Amino acid sequence: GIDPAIVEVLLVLREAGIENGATPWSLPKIAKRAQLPMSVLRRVLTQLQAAGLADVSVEADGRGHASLTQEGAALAAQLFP
Repeated sequence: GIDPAIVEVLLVLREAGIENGATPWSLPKIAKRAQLPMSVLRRVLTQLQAAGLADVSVEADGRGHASLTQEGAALAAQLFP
């Protein structure tokens, strides 16, 4: 019964953050690795950002990057052991 798009984005963001101090991935890279159209990725990130699990950082042109918050990162490690 689980939304596979939310799960896939959580998995991709967890992978992105495994190397400490790594640059957060850009939105198109997240979309590519999650195999999601950009519109779906944006929806999922809005929901994860609302939930306090992801940071979504965009500039004036609407482009940018996203990553797990400290909350999301710690939870993702447990949810997907």
